[PDB]
Amino acid sequence: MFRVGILTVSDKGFRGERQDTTHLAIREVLAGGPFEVAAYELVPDEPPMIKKVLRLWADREGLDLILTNGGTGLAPRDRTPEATRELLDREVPGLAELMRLVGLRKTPMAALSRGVAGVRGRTLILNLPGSPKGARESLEAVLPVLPHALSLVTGKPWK
Amino acid sequence: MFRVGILTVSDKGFRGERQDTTHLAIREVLAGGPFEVAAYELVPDEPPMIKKVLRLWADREGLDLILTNGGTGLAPRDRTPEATRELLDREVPGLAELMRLVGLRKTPMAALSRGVAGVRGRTLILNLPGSPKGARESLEAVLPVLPHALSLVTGKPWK
Amino acid sequence: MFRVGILTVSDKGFRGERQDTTHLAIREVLAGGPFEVAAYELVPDEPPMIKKVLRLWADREGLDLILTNGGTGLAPRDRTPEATRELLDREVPGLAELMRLVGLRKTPMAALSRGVAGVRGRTLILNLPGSPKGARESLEAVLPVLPHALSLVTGKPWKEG
Repeated sequence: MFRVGILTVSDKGFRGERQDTTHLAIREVLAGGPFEVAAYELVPDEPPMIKKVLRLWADREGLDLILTNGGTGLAPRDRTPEATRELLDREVPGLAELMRLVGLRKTPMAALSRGVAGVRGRTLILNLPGSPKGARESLEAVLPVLPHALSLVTGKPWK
Repeated sequence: MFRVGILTVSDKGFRGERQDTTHLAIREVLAGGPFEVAAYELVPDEPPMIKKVLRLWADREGLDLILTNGGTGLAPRDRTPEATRELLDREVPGLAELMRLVGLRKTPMAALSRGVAGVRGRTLILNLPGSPKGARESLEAVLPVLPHALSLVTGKPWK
Repeated sequence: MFRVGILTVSDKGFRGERQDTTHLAIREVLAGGPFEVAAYELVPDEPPMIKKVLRLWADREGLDLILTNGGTGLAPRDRTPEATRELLDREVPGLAELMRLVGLRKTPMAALSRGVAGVRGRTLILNLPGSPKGARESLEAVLPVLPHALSLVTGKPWKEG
C-alpha cells in the first residue's frame, strides 16, 4: 500500500500551548484504506521547519503521501501553502478544490483554506486545514480519488 | 465593524454613458452586517488607475475590505484581475472560487469571471463581477465567511 | 459561429493505426452549436511540438477556440498543461474548474485533470482530458457558457437557437 506522513503545523501546538487532536482525526480517516502511517511530526508556523520535514519525507524517506494539517488560514503566520509550493514540481489544483469542499450549497468555512496539493518527485503532498473537523472533511473529500492519484504519482498498486 | 471600499471598474460608467448601479447591489448585500462603506471610486478599464485606488485604500486609508466590481471578464479590456493580483501579498483562491458560484447544477456565467481574492497588508481584496446581478450573487456567496476572514486578516475581533 | 481546432496530444497517435475516438466525442458535443471544426491534428507528448501547433493555430490560423485533449494527468509525461500555460496571455480558471466537474458529484476522477484554460491573442484554449468519456464530460460542462465566452474573447457574434 501507500506510506503516509502526517505533519501538523501549529505555533500553539509546537510551543505546547494546546494539544494536537487533528492527527487523530486524520488517522481515523486513513484507517481501513490502503494507507500506512510511517511518520508524524509537529512543527510551528515556520517555513524553514515545514520544508525540512517535507524534503526529509519526500527525498530521504520516499513517502508516498504527505498530509500536512494547519497553517493554511488567513492569519499572517499561516504559511504552510507557501512553504509547500516552494518544494513542488507541479500542482494538482483539483485536489486543492476538493479540500475546500467546493460546490456545497451552504458556503463552507473550508473555502478559507489556502492549502495546495502537488507532487515532489514521486510524493503527493496535500495541505489540510488545521482544525480536527476541517482536516477530516477535507480529507474525506479527496479520499475517493486518493488511491488512484497515488498510483499515478508513485506507480504502486493498492486494490 | 469593518470599513469597506467599493471600486467600480467601468469604461462606460467612467465615461458617463450609463450610471453605476452595481455599488447599490453591493451595499444591499452588506446591509445588516458588520460593514460600513467608507469609500467609493469609479475608474475605467485602466490598470494604472485601478492600482492607484487599491494602493491608496490599502496602504494609506487603512480600509479593511476592498470590493472591486467589473473588468473581470474575458474581454480584451478586462484587466482588473491582473492589476489586482500584482498588488497582493498572498491569494485566497477559495474566495475566488466562491465568487464563480462553482457547483451549481446549471453552469453559471459567473464561471467566466477571472476575479481574484487576496490580501495586501491588512486589507482583504475581492474582485467581483461587474453587473448588479453578477456582483450581488458573487458577494452573497462569500458573505457567510466574510466576517471571519476579515477578523483573521485585520486582527480586529468579531463576535 | 466560431472556428474550432481539435488537437489530440499523445505519442500513441504515431504508432499502431487506431481511430481517434476522443476527437469524435468532441465533435459530437459541439454539433448543433455555433461551432465549426476548422482544424484537427495529432501531436506527440513533446511540449515544443504542442506549442508549435497552438502557436500557429492562434497566431497564424486565427482560430477562435482550441480544444486540446489528453496529457493532463498526473503522469510525468503528461505536460499538456505546462506547455499550454507558457503560451497563454491570461488564464480563465473558472473553465478549468468546470472541466474538473467540481461540485457536480458526477464523476469523481475528473478532479485529477490538471488541464488549464486561457486566452492567447483572440483564441480561447481549453485542455480537455484524453479519454472519450473524460473529454465529453468536461466539454459538456463548459458548453453552456462557451459561446458567450468566445464572443468576448474573439469579439465575434453568434446566433442563439
